[PDB]
Amino acid sequence: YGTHSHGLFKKLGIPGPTPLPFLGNILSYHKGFCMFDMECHKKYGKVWGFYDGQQPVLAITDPDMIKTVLVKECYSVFTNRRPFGPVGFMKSAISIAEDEEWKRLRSLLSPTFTSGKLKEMVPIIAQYGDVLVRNLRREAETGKPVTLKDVFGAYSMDVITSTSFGVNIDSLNNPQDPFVENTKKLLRFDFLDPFFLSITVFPFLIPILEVLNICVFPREVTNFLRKSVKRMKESRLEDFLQLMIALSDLELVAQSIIFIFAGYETTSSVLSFIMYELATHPDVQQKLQEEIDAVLPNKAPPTYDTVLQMEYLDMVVNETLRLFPIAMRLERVCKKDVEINGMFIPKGVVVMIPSYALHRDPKYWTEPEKFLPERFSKKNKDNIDPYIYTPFGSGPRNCIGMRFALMNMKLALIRVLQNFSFKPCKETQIPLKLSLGGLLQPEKPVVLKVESRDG
Ligand code: HEM
Ligand SMILES: CC(C)(C(=O)c1cccnc1)c1cccnc1
Repeated sequence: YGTHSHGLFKKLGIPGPTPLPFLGNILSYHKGFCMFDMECHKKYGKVWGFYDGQQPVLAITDPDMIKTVLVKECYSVFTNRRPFGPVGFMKSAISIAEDEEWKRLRSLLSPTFTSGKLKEMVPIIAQYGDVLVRNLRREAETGKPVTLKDVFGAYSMDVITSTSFGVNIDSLNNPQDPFVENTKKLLRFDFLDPFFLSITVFPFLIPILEVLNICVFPREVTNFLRKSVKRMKESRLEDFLQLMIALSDLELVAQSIIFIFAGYETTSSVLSFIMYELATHPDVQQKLQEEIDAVLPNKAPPTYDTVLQMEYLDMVVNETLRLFPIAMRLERVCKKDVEINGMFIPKGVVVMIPSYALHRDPKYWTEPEKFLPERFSKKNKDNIDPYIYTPFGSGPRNCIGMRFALMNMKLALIRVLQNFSFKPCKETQIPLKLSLGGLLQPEKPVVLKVESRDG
């Protein structure tokens, strides 16, 4: 048949686009995720409904409901995310753990992310602020446009190794065949490439793949890491890794893989967006570059706290994310039958939350296409609704590495700005771009001219 749930958002009354027999609505994804989420916002109003193959997906918007699913019933009903491809042992990674397994793993690794262990960690990261700048000499010193994610990938990689395991290398070009090479390969998934597009229409295909040990995390890489943490529990007997020292032994390898997975590519992608918004906005760059020099007496190493008080930095961050919430949705699975401010939702239904849309809904933002931080200064800062600006989600299952991500990103900008300036040039294609893949990302990679500030 192929149309199981296709008559749920007529009969229950929710509006929406109308499915084809086996595909449902996936053909809308040629725009990518965002655009379909917008277009439907305009169209079917404040709540709507659609089918990813025959998985029925319900969008929401009113913050009151958002909160009731994202914070409130959160343990009761609405705890797991949607399952995806064959996951194998990464089944026990915290982002993919469900229900009580998740509750266990959460409050356990929470301690690992407490500020404290973070300020304990900043010195390590600072270290790769210098390394990043030294090797950005030889991109400027060679006066040729500069591909940013190439330089920020190595920075993430460098910070990802050290914080996660201890291994302290300058992958940043240079020693680029140790260990860099597995991590280099842990790339975020494109849920619009033909593999997952298949699996969505063919959910029954997943258990099949399960058996053939086919797994969505490249086994080459998982094997390697699984034996690297082997090597180390041992060696050390005579850092997130050590930090984790019931929590299972071979569960630890799942988390630390996931910590790399989430951290590596998102950090370098956001970072290079920021440096896109400080070209053709040298006016923001200035307020910041100056803001910096004032907190950091002409070149001075950033500290944990020098960071937290730089809240024009903190402003450029938040607005950059406003535009580019890398997880263009938060998405939660309805445990069971439940009603949420008069709207009722049946078991097995995906409750979705169009973050990137919301983050441009002319209702909570104005001239909402504009890069302009002053939304995030006090006087604008705290009028806008927490369940609308959700770039790390909200409620128990938010980004457990939020502060860390933010710490580490700022930490990088400071050392960068406080030495350099970033202006357009050839290929710095000024419109903006934006992939029609299922990853939120440029399309053409952002490349800039980088002129040294006296050096
Ligand atoms: C670039 C900055 C980052 C962004 C925007 C981001 C975004 C997110 C979002 C939106 C979620 C889901 C939130 C929700 O369901 O409400 C999430 C979950 C998660 N993030 Fe991040 N993340 C970032 C950096 C990091 C890094 C550095 C780590 C390293 C530990 C990390 C680890 C995780 C984990 C483990 C989860 C799932 C935890 C759970 O589901 O209980 N993230 N992230
Ligand atoms: C993939 C992962 C782990 C994640 O849990 C996630 C990402 C987007 C939406 N929902 C969940 C993630 C990805 C990027 C940053 N943090 C976490």
